[PDB]
Amino acid sequence: DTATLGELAEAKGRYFGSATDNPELPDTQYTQILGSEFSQITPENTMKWQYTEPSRGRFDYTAAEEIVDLAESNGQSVRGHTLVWHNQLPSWVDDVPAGELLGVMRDHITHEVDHFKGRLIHWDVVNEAFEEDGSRRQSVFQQKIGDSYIAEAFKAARAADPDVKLYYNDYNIEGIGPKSDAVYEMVKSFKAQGIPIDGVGMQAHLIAGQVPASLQENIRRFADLGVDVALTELDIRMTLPRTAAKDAQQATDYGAVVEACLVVSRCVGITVWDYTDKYSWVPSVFPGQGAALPWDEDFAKKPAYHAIAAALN
Ligand SMILES: [Zn+2]
Ligand SMILES: [Zn+2]
Ligand SMILES: [Zn+2]
Ligand SMILES: [Zn+2]
Ligand SMILES: [Zn+2]
Ligand SMILES: [Zn+2]
Ligand SMILES: [Zn+2]
Repeated sequence: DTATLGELAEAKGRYFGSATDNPELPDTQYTQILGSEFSQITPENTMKWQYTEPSRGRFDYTAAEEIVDLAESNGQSVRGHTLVWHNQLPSWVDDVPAGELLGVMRDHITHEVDHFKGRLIHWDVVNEAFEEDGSRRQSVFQQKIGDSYIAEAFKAARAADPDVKLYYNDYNIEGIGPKSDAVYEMVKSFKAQGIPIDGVGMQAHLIAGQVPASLQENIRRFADLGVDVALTELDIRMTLPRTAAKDAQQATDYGAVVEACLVVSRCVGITVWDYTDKYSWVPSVFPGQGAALPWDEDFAKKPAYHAIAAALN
């Protein structure tokens, strides 16, 4: 036949998906590949707080519902993203009296998780809670609720949907270091205390030629703690413009990343943060960098695609 990345991954008990956003759905060529090549989908924005609860106590899931429906139409699983995060938070949240924030956070989590109960395989419950040195990011939740907010978020999520996998998500935690160590200690602490948590999501926003050599050992140590691991927002940015050499290095990196996951039985899957450079978020956030995805702006498969398919075997 000629298997797709999704089919190759599923053949080995894993999923290979892509994130997507509502503004992209009109792109026929884009949605065609999206629906056939991948086995999993992650809504890029519309499940975030700024969209789901734009005003206190008033919820809105219509936009996110469209992505979920699309995924279901193609027989693709869906990862919820994300419940608690310091970015893309409506302004009213900062005005909530400190003593009421915990209740508000739980409520937000309860409504959204309950609404999508039974339709998602995972939920990125808390996103980017740590600084590069391992200390806690001083978000409104950390400052007004305290260290326990993460644990409380996971408890609230579990209470609203007992079957969905609860994930802690963050970037720059692919290699063994200060940041991943902090996440490691938190997960270890959670397991010992009985705090529900089913997996760690490594966003994996990597830089070409700079993939952490300890990636595999890092994925395994988390797996050994009793949690699944998933590469949730994979992309490997390079300094523009691209060249044959840069594309080749990128391909080697994608291959290495994929095989590292296939080596650890509890690494359940990989999701690229969208699949074509045409819509990559990279250029707008990392000046001078881009071309971080397997498909270029004209939907041509890059050498990176070859490496991924080869790794998936
Ligand atoms: Zn086919
Ligand atoms: Zn996108
Ligand atoms: Zn609406
Ligand atoms: Zn629907
Ligand atoms: Zn260490
Ligand atoms: Zn091209
Ligand atoms: Zn090829």
